[PDB]
Amino acid sequence: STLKGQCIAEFLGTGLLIFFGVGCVAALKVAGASFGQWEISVIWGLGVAMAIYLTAGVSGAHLNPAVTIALWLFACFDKRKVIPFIVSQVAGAFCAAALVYGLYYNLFFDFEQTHHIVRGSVESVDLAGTFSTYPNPHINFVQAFAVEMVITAILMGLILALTDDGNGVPRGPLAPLLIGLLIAVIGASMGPLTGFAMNPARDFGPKVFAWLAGWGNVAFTGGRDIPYFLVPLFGPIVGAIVGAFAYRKLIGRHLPC
Amino acid sequence: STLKGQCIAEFLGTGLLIFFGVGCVAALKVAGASFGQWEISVIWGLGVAMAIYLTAGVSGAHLNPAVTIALWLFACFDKRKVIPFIVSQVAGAFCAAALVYGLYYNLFFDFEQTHHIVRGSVESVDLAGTFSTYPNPHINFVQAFAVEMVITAILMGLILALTDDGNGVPRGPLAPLLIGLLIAVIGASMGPLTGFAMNPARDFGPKVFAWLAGWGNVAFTGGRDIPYFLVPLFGPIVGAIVGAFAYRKLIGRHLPC
Amino acid sequence: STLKGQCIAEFLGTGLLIFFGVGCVAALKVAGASFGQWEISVIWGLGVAMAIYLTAGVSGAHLNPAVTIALWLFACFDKRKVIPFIVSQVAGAFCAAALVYGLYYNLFFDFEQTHHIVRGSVESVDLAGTFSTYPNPHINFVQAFAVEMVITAILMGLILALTDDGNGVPRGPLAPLLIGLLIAVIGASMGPLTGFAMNPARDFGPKVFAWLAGWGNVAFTGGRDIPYFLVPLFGPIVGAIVGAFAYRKLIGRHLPC
Amino acid sequence: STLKGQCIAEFLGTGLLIFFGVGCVAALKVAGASFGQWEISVIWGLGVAMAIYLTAGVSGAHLNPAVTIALWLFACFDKRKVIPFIVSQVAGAFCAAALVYGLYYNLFFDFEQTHHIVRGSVESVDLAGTFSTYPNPHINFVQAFAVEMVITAILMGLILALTDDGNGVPRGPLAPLLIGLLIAVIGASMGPLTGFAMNPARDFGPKVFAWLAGWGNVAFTGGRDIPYFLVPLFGPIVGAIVGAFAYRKLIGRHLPC
Repeated sequence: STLKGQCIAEFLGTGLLIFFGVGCVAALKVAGASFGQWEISVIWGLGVAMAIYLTAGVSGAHLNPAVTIALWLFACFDKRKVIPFIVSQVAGAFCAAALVYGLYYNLFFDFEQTHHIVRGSVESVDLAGTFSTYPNPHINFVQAFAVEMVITAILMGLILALTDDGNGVPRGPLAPLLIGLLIAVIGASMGPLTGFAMNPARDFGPKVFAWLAGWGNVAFTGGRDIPYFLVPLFGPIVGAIVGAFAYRKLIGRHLPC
Repeated sequence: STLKGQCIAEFLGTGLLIFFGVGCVAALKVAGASFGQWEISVIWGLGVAMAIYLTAGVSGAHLNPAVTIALWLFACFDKRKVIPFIVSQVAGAFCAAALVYGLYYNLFFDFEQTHHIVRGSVESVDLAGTFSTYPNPHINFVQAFAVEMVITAILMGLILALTDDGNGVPRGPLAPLLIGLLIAVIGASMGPLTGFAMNPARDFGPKVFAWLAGWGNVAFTGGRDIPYFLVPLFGPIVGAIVGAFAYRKLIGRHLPC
Repeated sequence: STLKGQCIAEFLGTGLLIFFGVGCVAALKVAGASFGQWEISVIWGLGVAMAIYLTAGVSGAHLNPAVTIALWLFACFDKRKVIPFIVSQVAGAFCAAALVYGLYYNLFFDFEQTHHIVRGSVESVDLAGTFSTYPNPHINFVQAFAVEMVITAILMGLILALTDDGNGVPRGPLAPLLIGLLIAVIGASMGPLTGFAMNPARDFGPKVFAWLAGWGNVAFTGGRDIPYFLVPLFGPIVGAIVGAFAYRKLIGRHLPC
Repeated sequence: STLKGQCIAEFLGTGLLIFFGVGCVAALKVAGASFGQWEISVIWGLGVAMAIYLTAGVSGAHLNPAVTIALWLFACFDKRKVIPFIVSQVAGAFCAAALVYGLYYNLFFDFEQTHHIVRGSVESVDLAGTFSTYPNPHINFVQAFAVEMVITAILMGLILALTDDGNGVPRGPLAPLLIGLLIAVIGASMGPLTGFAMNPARDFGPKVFAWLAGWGNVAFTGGRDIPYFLVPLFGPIVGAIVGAFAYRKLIGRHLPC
């Protein structure tokens, strides 16, 4: 497939997983749906598994800038398609957040009117957590960064263990379901800490939309002195690089390139 | 298989998925069972997956008028079997709703007696939601129509990605489980909005039964000025056509016909 | 395999599914565990799937007198092994109920002491529901019988659709998981009605143990004028025969014998 | 693979399953996450399934001293690699418990400050249950020992039924998912009794860490006159040996050695 077709798949695949994940969080927050921590995590995992299955044949189903960067550095992914893949992934997450917000538009404004929440204030960060992840109030910036690095390193280890070539997830039903199951257990055990972002596009995209939607600066900072948005922007990237290096050293599986 | 055998499978397959889905909603409403949003959605997805597996060999396991119409327009489905398939699907959903109502007959009347609900009134629409879907009170007709179009377009995209021929779901365990998993995540994220109908037969059939059972006109209108029953009647049909067109343009996979 | 080895597998397989199913109900009742209707049903389905996988190679993994009888009448199952299979299935369920009761012995007596429940009275039927199924208070004997016939007919239809020969469930992972998934959705939608017994051994076995354990006559009658134990004893048997006949007429798939 | 590579896989595989399992229990206890008994058990099962899949090719994916000992006695596992496997498994569980504690460090101390819990006292055993298992207050030492023996015998029976050689779990997706599903149903039905340890390393490792972390002697004794830590240390070992012997007698499947 050409670069244009590969970029469209990454745009659509990332948007698909954001549509399911953010939509279910919106249902729990403003629609009054009853969702447990395991239920929320299994929706994210199954949504990513479905997005991977529908895009693996075309673009390799990266849907993650951290995965794209690590595959370039520790596999056979071409460097010329790194930047277009990341922009497509970020744009897909931004567009899907707008779509979810449009469908839940009336329920969002009803929630603020009931609880007298003024959008853009510190108390509005809880409602801003529908689109992006925010840390537990008891953890700090360094603790939040460590969580993102660890969970993304585990995720990148499974991806490297599943790839046949060095380009991305192989075709078939086995690989997407394994990745989706890993995301579900990660979000159940480490989710209450940092929102198990594991994806720079999954967080930065919806964060930009929330800033445009009226939340303003608290969408990026999250109400903390140190802007929290750096944790999901670089934590997964460092974690994926660390996890990919560990796999290449403890196993060192051969690759075509 | 002949047309008569294919129509029987569509009648039975659609009835099977309504039996599981409506029965579980009845358990949550009048039987006091504890069910979450994810639990309700996963029951609908697994019920459809089982119905597809038991009917794929005979009739292709459409079980959806929107899927049948879209396959006729954008695949190799014959036009002569479009009308008999739709009537069989609608009749199967109507008959299964009567069966569920018969088994829960005593629990239904006990619920109305306890809460002094008069069947056929505006307050009885909540009990009428056991059989068919009704919108969130905060959303409007246009918003409800947009939800149905989006979710059915995603569902039709997966079906077109799984079909080997242009007639319906292929035989095997992989395709029904993928469709069932997609229905579960759709109902978890967009379910609290419009009941994730995605199926004109799943809604119109039980709606006709509820009108006969004593709910009257509120079974179709739902208590709104604009009759809500048009949203699940045509929303999925438009969504499936839109989703099928997008797949044929962004991918354009070859078909035997 | 010889008859002796086949009977041991049916004894162990039926005991395995009772151990998981009754144990989880005991956890919900006397151990204070939080379990939903979908959670209870999925435990029964997965337990049966595991029991089928461990016994399919030896005895065909019947684990159900209704399935054994229907396979004799509408498939190639030998009539000489019908009686020993049923006795092995009933004995396995009885022995597994005693094992679960032994492990939960202290928690059972603590529950009665706290709530002043005298074993053998009408109020003790709720605690007797740990081992066997009892009807919803609002349904009658005829309504309860109809529920058991319908759900067992659906279960027998899937089994006949999966068998390669006419002896039982084939080897492999596909068939047990399909049966387990069907049991889970059946118990979620029709479970709150009659306990989704679907198995004469699953009910009669533990019912005999509960009578020996001190519950007495209310273990069989359930507090009703008509003894409720006839519903799970013959309802599944009639339902399996009806469901097997429907499959042989609407499909008529060829069999070796 | 050499012994050094096999020991690294057992260290990492055991740490991976402890990271998911203990982390989710920490989320339920100190992070306020909503988790049911089935949800907790399915996280343990899926975490073990993922750990088995990532280590089966190298070391056979034992991740259990009871499984390692039983495979040595009733299969073709070499005796020279029994001790290094057990030490690697115990060290992996100890290290993973420290990692989970580090990530939840602030939430742990906040919980004690709110409830005035002094670490090392009898009331602190409830918080010490995050890392290791402790019995139900109504059961005794003998009852707790019987639970561990029974559940580990069932687990060892499935493992022996899945092994092609006599070294460990075979490669592929089927075997790890079957083991993970069995662990989930075991933890749902027998979990509220003894914490469904089934693994000497899963319990002893985190128990040693909890003693170092400040809980002291109550980490091992659990507040009982007879130290409870002997139940998960030897109960699974006896259960695995008993279960392996039963499989070799009731089936007697041939092995290469």
